Amino acid sequence: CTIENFKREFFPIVYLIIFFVGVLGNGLSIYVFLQPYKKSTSVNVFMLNLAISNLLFISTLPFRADYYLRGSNWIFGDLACRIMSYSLYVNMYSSIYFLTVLSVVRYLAMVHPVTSIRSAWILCGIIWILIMASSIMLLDSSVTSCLELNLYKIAKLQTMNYIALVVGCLLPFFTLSICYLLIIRVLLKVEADLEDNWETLNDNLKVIEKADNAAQVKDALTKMRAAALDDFRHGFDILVGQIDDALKLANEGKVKEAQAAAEQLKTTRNAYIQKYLVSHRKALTTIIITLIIFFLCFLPYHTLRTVHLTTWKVGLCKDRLHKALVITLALAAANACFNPLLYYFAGENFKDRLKSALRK
Ligand SMILES: O=C(O)CCCN1C[C@@H](C(=O)O)Oc2c(NC(=O)c3ccc(OCCCCc4cc(F)ccc4Cl)cc3)cccc21
Ligand SMILES: CC(C)CCC[C@@H](C)[C@H]1CC[C@H]2[C@@H]3CC=C4C[C@@H](O)CC[C@]4(C)[C@H]3CC[C@]12C
Ligand SMILES: CCCCCCCC/C=C\CCCCCCCC(=O)OC[C@H](O)CO
Ligand SMILES: CCCCCCCC/C=C\CCCCCCCC(=O)O
Ligand SMILES: CCCCCCCC/C=C\CCCCCCCC(=O)O
Repeated sequence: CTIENFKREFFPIVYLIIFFVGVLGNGLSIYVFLQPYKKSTSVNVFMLNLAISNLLFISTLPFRADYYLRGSNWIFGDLACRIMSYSLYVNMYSSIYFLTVLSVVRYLAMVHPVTSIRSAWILCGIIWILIMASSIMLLDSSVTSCLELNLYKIAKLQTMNYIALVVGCLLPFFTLSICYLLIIRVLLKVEADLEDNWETLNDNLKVIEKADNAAQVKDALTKMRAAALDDFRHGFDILVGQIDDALKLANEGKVKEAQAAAEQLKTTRNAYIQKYLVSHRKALTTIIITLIIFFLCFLPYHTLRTVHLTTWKVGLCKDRLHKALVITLALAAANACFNPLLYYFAGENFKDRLKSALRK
C-alpha cells in the first residue's frame, strides 16, 4: 500500500522534529518549574506533571523513528514494542486530563470561591494511576510489525476506542467547552463592573479637579470612598486609604493640596483593576490555547481513528483516509512539544522565571 511508503518518509521526519523541539521545551520548562518561586500556585504542579509526561513520551520517538527508517521493521523486543503503545496512550490521555484540570483550576482562580499544592499532587497522582491502570492491557504478557494495526488487535481496539473516545477525549472536551463558556461569562461581568468603578472614580476626580471650595471636594472624596468599598485586593485597598488622607486635608481647608492629592489617585485604582483582571485574562488565554490544542491535536485524530477502526479490512489499502489518520496521529504526538506554548504564554510569570533561571 502507498500509505506505507508515505509513513516511511513522513514519520521519521515529524517524530524526530517533535523529539528535538520537545526535549528542549520540556527540559527547559521542567527546569523552570523545579526552581523556587515564592508566589507559585497549584498551576505549577499540573504544568509540571504535563511536562514530565510529555518528556517521557518524547523519549520514545527516536525508537518509532527507527522503526520507519528500517522499512517498518521493529528490531527491539516485544516489551519495548508494548511500551511504545503504553507510553503513547498514557501520555495522550494524561495530557488531555491535566489540560482539562488546568483550565478548570484557572477558572476557579478567577472566581475563587483554592487548590493547594499537596492537593494538586494528589489529584495528579489519581489521574496518573487511573490512566496507567486503564492502559495496562497494552502491556500483555506481530512484534516485527510493532506499530501497525493488524487483524488480531482490531477487535480489542474497537472496544478500547469506544471508551477512550468517550471518557478520555469527548468528556474532557465537553468540560473545556463549559469552562470556556463560564470564563467568558465571568470576564465580561467583572470587566463591566471594573469599568463602572473606574468611571465613578473618574467622575468624582473630575468634580474635585474643578471644585469651588473645600466642602465640595470633601463631598466628592466621600463619594469616592463609597465607590472604593465594593485576588491581592490592592494591598488591602491602598487607594481607599490615600483617599482618607486627602479627606483629612479637605476637612482642614487645604483645597489646593487636596486636589493635588486626588489627581495622583487616578492611577492607584486601575492598579487594583488590573491586579484582578489579569487573572481573568490568564484564564481566557489558557482556555483559548487549550481549545486550539484539542481542535488541532486530538479531535481530528479521534474522529479519523474511529472511522479507520470501523471501516478496516485486511485486503484494502484505504489510502486517503489512512493518510489523514497518519497526519492527525502526528498532530496528536506533536502536542507533547506544543504544551510549553501554554507554559510560556499562560504560566505563572513564566517568562520572568525563565530569565531568572538562565541568568548566570
Ligand atoms: O500507523 C498507522 O498506520 C496508523 C495507526 C494504526 N494504529 C496503530 C494502533 C497501535 O496502537 O498500535 O492503534 C490504532 C488505533 N487505536 C485505537 O483506536 C485505540 C483506542 C483506545 C486505546 O486505549 C488505550 C488505553 C486507554 C485508557 C483510557 C484512558 C482514558 F483517559 C479514558 C479511558 C481509557 Cl479506556 C488505544 C488505541 C486505531 C486505529 C489505528 C491504529
Ligand atoms: C466550544 C464551543 C462549543 C463553545 C460554544 C459557543 C457558545 C454556545 C457559547 C460560547 C460563549 C457562551 C456565552 C457566554 C456568555 C453568556 C452570558 C450569560 O449570562 C448567558 C449565556 C451566554 C450568552 C453564553 C451562551 C453560550 C455561548 C455563546
Ligand atoms: C531514558 C528515559 C528518559 C526519561 C527522562 C526522565 C523524565 C524525568 C525528568 C525529570 C523528573 C523531574 C522530577 C520532578 C519531581 C517533582 C516533585 C518535586 O520535586 O516537587 C516539585 C515542586 O518543586 C514542588 O511541587
Ligand atoms: C515545530 C515542530 C512541529 C512538528 C509538527 C509535526 C506535525 C506535522 C503535521 C502536519 C504536517 C503536514 C504535512 C503533510 C505533507 C503531505 C505530503 C503528501 O501529501 O504527500
Ligand atoms: C534530571 C533528569 C535527567 C534526565 C534528562 C532529562 C532532561 C532534564 C530535565 C530536567 C532536569 C532538571 C534538573 C534538576 C533540577 C533540580 C531542581 C533544582 O534545581 O532545585
